[PDB]
Amino acid sequence: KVFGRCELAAAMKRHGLDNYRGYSLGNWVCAAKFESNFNTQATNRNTDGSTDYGILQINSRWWCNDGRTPGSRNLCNIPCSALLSSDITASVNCAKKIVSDGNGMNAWVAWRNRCKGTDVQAWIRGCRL
Ligand SMILES: [Cl-]
Ligand SMILES: [Cl-]
Ligand SMILES: [Cl-]
Ligand SMILES: [Cl-]
Ligand code: NA
Repeated sequence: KVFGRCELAAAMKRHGLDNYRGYSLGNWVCAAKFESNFNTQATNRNTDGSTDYGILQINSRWWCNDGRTPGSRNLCNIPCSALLSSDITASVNCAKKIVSDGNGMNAWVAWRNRCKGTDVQAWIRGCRL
C-alpha cells in the first residue's frame, strides 16, 4: 500500500508513534516519506547482504528474519515480510523497539539526513488527528 501523508500520520498515531520516545509524529511521517516514499512494499538491499523492509525500511541485520541474512538477529521476532503489509502494525511495533535501542531515530538514515533538525510538524499539517 502507498499511503497518503495524512493517512499514514493517522495510522502511525493510532499505533502509538506520536511522541514515542519523544519523537513527535511528524518525525515518523517524515522518516517514512524518505525511507519508502510511504510504500509499505518497499525493499532495498544493503551492501552487507541485509535488506530493508517496509514503510520504515527496517533492516534484516538486526530486526526481522528474511532467511537470507546470515548471522543476523530478529529482535522484533517477525518475518521481514510482515513489515511489507498494508497494515503497518508490525512495522510500528518494530520501530518502537528500534528507537528504544540507544540510538533513537538516528537508526533511520533518511530521518537523520532529511528530517532531523527540520520542521517536521510540516508532515502532519492539515491532517485530522
Ligand atoms: Cl510533529
Ligand atoms: Cl521468521
Ligand atoms: Cl495500519
Ligand atoms: Cl532519543
Ligand atoms: Na535477521
